[PDB]
Amino acid sequence: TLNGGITDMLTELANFEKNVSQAIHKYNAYRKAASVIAKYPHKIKSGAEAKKLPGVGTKIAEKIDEFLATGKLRKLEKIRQDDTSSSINFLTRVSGIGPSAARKFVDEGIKTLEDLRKNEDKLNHHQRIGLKYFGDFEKRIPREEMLQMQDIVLNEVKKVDSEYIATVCGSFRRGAESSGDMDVLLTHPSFTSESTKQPKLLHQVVEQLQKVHFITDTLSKGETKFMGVCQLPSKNDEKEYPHRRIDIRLIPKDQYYCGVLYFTGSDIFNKNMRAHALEKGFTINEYTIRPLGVTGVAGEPLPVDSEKDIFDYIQWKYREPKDRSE
DNA sequence: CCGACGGCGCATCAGC
DNA sequence: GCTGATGCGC
DNA sequence: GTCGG
Ligand SMILES: Nc1ccn([C@H]2C[C@H](O)[C@@H](COP(=O)(O)OP(=O)(O)OP(=O)(O)O)O2)c(=O)n1
Ligand SMILES: [Ca+2]
Ligand SMILES: [Ca+2]
Ligand SMILES: [Cl-]
Ligand SMILES: [Cl-]
Ligand SMILES: [Cl-]
Ligand SMILES: [Cl-]
Ligand code: NA
Ligand code: NA
Repeated sequence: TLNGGITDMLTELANFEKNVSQAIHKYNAYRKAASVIAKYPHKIKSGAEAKKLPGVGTKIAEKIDEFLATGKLRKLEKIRQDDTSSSINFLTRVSGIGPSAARKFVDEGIKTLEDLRKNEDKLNHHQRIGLKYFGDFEKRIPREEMLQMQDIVLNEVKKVDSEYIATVCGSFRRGAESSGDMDVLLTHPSFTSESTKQPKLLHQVVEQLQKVHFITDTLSKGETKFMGVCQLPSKNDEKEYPHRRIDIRLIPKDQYYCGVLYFTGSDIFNKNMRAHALEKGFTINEYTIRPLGVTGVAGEPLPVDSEKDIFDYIQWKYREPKDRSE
């Protein structure tokens, strides 16, 4: 909360550039500025002070001078007062509706939750489920429930094959007291970088969790990534638990460390870590870290035995999951 | 109309 | 069907 | 919008 005023300001501007201006690179620049400011251990006193930080330029500095002097920003005042910009921004909050669909919908006079409910014929399956659970999906998950959820998934996976190993990642793994959704990393010795010895490895797991009624709906589903919905069982004369988003990712067993690094996040941390790589002369994805060369073609994968190894290649020193909340 | 800016899975469309 | 783009998602 | 070639 040290500089919460300023970081809240820049996050709002970011959300506007992404969802309204359709300017993904201005969105990324605002989020980077908010992030570097959030890890700064002093209270900012002027724009000039701010401009010293990497990712803060002439324009963001003038905006900080205005906020510090007046407690608000005229630019954001007007944006808030623009009903068209507000509707576009709101619609993107539904799972499956992005900037293009939101602007299309608003150009067509659809701009409220009610408007979507009576125009479902304009929505695809993904968007309909996002609508169904919109309230449920706005809510966060107390760590106590994340624990119950973890116990169910691990027990059912084990009943399918004792050789599976399931790991809960994302903000949960970063130690957060509440999470936005559940992310499950899955491995099995049958699936490696070399060969796919077992068919429907992901399918057998999804199908058992559906059989005991933990997973309730599917958003998308392929050979390695499941995106859907789940719910804990409740007691009689007891309010139902909210439905929750769940993501499952089957990663080759020999690529577990790059996988868990990617799946732990946070997102801006990943963006910032992969950017440092590029100027260190490497490129990191969820499968490998590689060195690059003169034609823009990446080299062979480098050896990896832990998460620390990846930090090493780029001369960052290790950071516990709880310190990756950039 | 300096141009890059992190990287990719799944679903769908344009022009073959 | 393909390749290459787009759109939304992690 | 920021930075750097
Ligand atoms: N643009 C993104 C979004 C996500 N991720 C990775 C890092 C995230 O931690 C992980 C899961 O994404 P989530 O949206 O579930 O984000 P979190 O778990 O970190 O936060 P929370 O679910 O609490 O909102 O995927 C990423 O690399 N790039
Ligand atoms: Ca999550
Ligand atoms: Ca997630
Ligand atoms: Cl942009
Ligand atoms: Cl303001
Ligand atoms: Cl690895
Ligand atoms: Cl790869
Ligand atoms: Na700067
Ligand atoms: Na959305």
